[PDB]
Amino acid sequence: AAYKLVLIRHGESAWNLENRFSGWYDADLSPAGHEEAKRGGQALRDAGYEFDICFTSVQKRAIRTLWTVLDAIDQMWLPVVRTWRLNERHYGGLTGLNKAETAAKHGEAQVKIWRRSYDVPPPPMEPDHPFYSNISKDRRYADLTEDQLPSCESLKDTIARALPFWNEEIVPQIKEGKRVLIAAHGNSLRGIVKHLEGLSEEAIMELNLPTGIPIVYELDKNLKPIKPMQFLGDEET
Amino acid sequence: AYKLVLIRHGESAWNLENRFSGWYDADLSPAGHEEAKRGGQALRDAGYEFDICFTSVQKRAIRTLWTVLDAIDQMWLPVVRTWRLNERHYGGLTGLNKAETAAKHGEAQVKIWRRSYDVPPPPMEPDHPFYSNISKDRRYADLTEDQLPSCESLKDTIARALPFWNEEIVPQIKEGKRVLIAAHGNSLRGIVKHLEGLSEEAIMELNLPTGIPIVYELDKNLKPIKPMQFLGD
Ligand SMILES: O=C(O)c1cc(-c2ccc(Cl)cc2)cc(NS(=O)(=O)c2ccc(-c3ccccc3)cc2)c1C(=O)O
Ligand SMILES: O=C(O)c1cc(-c2ccc(Cl)cc2)cc(NS(=O)(=O)c2ccc(-c3ccccc3)cc2)c1C(=O)O
Ligand SMILES: [Cl-]
Repeated sequence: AAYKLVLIRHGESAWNLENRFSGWYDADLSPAGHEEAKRGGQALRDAGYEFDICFTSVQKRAIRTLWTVLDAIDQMWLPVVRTWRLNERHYGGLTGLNKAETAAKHGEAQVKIWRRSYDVPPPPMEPDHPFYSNISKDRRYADLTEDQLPSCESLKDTIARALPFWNEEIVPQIKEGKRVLIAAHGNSLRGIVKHLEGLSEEAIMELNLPTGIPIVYELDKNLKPIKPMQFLGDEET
Repeated sequence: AYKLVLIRHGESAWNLENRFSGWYDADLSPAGHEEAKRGGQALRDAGYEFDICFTSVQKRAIRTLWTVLDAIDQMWLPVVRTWRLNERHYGGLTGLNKAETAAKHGEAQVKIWRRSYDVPPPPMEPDHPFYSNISKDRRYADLTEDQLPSCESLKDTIARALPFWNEEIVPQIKEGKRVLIAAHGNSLRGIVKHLEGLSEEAIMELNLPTGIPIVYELDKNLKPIKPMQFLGD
């Protein structure tokens, strides 16, 4: 096909091990998540993949995944572009809570609604939230407008602020012939995949992208996939 | 009072820093990596914050930057890579140790190259083991036939570093952006020479330390207001 696009979802983070909602909280990779990134990079290296430009979020679990991949494929020299628009979904007031704390505070019914809903956000992260200054006052978001800095996000909100970056910054690079690598997060990558495949809300909500595994798209000149997404890695994985 | 920080990478693999590593893309040794860790160490102890980072396209400088960004929890900063901050290109000498260099070219000529601002070493030719490795490397494929060196005098190195400083770095400093530069001995020499208005003799005697943050305080004209300071103990 005319173009080739590679996606990679970061692996396990330190807060995944505590089953805590991270969202915009800047949790690092766990040792196992770092090893996942190494295996994905090895897979790209074995398959001879070459890139011209890389995009990632401003969160270290995705950035470190990208670094590890670039090291594995000996392409540390590539230009890298970081954007808040590829950040993980913002989980609002759930940020920092674990599974038990979330169920205890909100109840089965409410949490079920948040799980399955496309456009119902979780509660807002208010100024007295333990992570409010950690996230909302981080200087990396200093340049965001008031309406851009979320206090919480539904999946629809996340996709809505990721796709502008796709359309305005990534698509031109692809049509320029650049081989793009995107290292990001489950829900921002969901945004890109929904756009690429024209998926419904129900379908995207059921899509669970594997972690640490290069996801390969073969795209025609209008960026329409010519075949299903392919996963890279030894036969078992 | 603008604040500018430079860091020179440390030791590279296989003793290549004592072997004219030049444009060969040598990685850091474990010890050079530890040096970068100590430098980032010191920058975080001092509470330094940056807004934009510049580095070469050589992995020993890039990995030094990565290690620093990791130590100071600023992995999210924008990073700009450019061949114009690469190490001096040592031409045919690249990869030779001092004894092999003297054996092949003679003590007299080597002393001349050592001392001269504007005399390059011999070019890297196809029989050199790094020739295709460097000159056909994809990362330089957009360079024009005049931009891609086969060899460089120190004059050449500084001449192709300063256009990047002037066109890309200076505007950032003038907007108040706090700049970090992770690069190499001779490309950093170019910057230090332009900053301090040093002579050719003086710049050839300047040996910047490795792995140690180098702090400049600049006025509204980007002239230093005091000598460079090192960060640590
Ligand atoms: O022992 C049972 O009777 C039982 C109980 C529950 C249950 C009990 C109390 C609460 Cl507060 C929430 C759920 C869940 C069960 N399994 S579940 O339906 O698939 C299911 C699993 C998980 C969640 C959930 C909700 C919010 C945060 C995280 C997880 C929701 C539903 C079973 C069961 O049948 O084993
Ligand atoms: O992987 C996932 O898709 C997942 C997502 C969420 C989540 C996501 C976003 C928000 Cl805003 C809030 C929550 C939470 C999760 N764990 S759970 O809270 O305990 C939990 C367990 C079971 C149910 C449920 C619902 C309806 C019918 C039967 C069972 C609901 C919740 C999980 C998960 O891993 O199962
Ligand atoms: Cl980077």
